[PDB]
Amino acid sequence: KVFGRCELAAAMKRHGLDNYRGYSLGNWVCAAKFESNFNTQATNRNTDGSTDYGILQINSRWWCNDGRTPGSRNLCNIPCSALLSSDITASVNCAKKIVSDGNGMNAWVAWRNRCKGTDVQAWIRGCRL
Ligand SMILES: [Cl-]
Repeated sequence: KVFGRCELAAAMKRHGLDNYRGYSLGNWVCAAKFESNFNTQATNRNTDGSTDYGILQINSRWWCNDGRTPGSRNLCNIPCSALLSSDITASVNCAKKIVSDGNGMNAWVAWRNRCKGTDVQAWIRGCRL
């Protein structure tokens, strides 16, 4: 599923991401835009052999099991394919664990490079929330 901007904002808000660990909703929407272009089916392979999955590009090196990343952990205790669902529940629940781990949203390279320090409120502007 390819979400609309406001559609995703509302789904994320419903799932408790607004101001989660101090990160306003606009941060999460911005991250999803540049990580996956709002596409729940996005996948990308990394140099080390791990793969990033879903709307928030969660990495199989640490967070999910895809059966092909030897010596990796599965800290979210889920198969990576669960992160590709049209239902964003699994992605959100895992993102909450990631953002709580000490490094905040800096875990997401696109957030650090393209959202951090910008006017992220612009990403939820006009939305019915
Ligand atoms: Cl933080």
